[PDB]
Amino acid sequence: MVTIDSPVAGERFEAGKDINISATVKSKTPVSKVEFYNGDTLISSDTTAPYTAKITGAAVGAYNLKAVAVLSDGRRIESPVTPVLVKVIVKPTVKLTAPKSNVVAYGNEFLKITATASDSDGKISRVDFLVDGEVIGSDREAPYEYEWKAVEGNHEISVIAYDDDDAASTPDSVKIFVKQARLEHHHHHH
Ligand SMILES: [Ca+2]
Ligand SMILES: [Ca+2]
Ligand SMILES: [Ca+2]
Ligand SMILES: [Ca+2]
Ligand SMILES: [Cl-]
Repeated sequence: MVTIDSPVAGERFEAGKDINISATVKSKTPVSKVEFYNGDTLISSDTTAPYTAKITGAAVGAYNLKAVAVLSDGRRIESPVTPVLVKVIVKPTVKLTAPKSNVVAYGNEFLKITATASDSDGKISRVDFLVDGEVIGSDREAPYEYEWKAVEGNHEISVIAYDDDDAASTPDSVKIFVKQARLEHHHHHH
């Protein structure tokens, strides 16, 4: 059989970048060459393992990639189509809605982090929640929320959204201070 190893079906690329194509051949007969196609159009052919091709500066649109091994006895075997997409990529945006920088929090108490996320061209796949740069949880469904067991001291809470192209937003962050659990005092309210 002949397999296209990369890219994988359904992969999305950015307009103007390159698509590099790799094929593996399994056959009892030695391979003369592997031809690489986009639809019916020959990209290029490769007489040597590893079998590679490259579409340089790919324009937007669908690419229907196939590899064909030409074997030493004249036979041809072919991969299935690997269909990929080249598009304009537009990163999502994220906004941290809680906590605020002046949050009153204590060590060991759970503190709810919340965010909104938007993608202008596509959709949000998930929001990741981070504390001092470390992912503590993800939420795949709006509303975006995570309950963090608070850790005493100064911490930076951030969120990063990921879209359906796996493009990440820039992070949105807040700096907070978490008090020692022993310093929780009465505070009047109504
Ligand atoms: Ca080669
Ligand atoms: Ca997007
Ligand atoms: Ca949720
Ligand atoms: Ca903000
Ligand atoms: Cl503490």
